[PDB]
Amino acid sequence: VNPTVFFDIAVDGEPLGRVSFELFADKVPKTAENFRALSTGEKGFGYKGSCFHRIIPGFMCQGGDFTRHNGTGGKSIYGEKFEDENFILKHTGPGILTMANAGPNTNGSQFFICTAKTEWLDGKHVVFGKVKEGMNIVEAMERFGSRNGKTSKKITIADCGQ
Repeated sequence: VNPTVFFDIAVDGEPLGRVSFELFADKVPKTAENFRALSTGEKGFGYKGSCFHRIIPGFMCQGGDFTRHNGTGGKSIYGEKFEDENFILKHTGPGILTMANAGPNTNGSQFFICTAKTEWLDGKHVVFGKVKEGMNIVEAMERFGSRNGKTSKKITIADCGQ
């Protein structure tokens, strides 16, 4: 019933493998739809070609800034940053997909793939999906991260879709 999307991940342009995600459209439909549509490219823009610009071991891989590629950009499919949809789902472990934001009600297009149980985000970040296949690839990505998230290689979404 929930939709599934994928990213093909590359490291300095060399394929690392495919990560797939379940999006929890049954609980956070607006937030799921935003990520789903950015993954397909159906609105004419989205995640294909973007990078994970901040990777912090023990915490997350952060991506989704497909406009400035550095955390300062990103945009939703709604024409404006959108509200926190709900906090029904919690940060229960590695593989959780949750929105990155600039505080309450500032969701754009950036997200974390959690690499640990990140319970310190509960009630502040909207959980909207989880890794289905390819968690080992996310663990491999995490190894290219460092203290404040600087990545040692360019980690990109070479392709993506539903």
